Amino acid sequence: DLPSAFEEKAIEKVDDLLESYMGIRDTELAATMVELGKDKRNPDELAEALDERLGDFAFPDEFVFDVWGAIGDAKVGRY
Repeated sequence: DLPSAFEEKAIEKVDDLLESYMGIRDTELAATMVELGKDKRNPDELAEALDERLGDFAFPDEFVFDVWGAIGDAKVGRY
């Protein structure tokens, strides 16, 4: 339950990207990296954040950039 379109679409899209790239999904994990990218205004830092905290997963740059993109879209209101 989040009363913001940003988080909803971003979690949604990260979840989409997860099934697309990894072939698995974890909408909670998605929310985690969304919460991180909500704070992060830098793709570079998003990558670092993912590597540092969620380095247990292997994130391709493509995925990170798409996650950044989706979060970015939602945080600018690009729907």
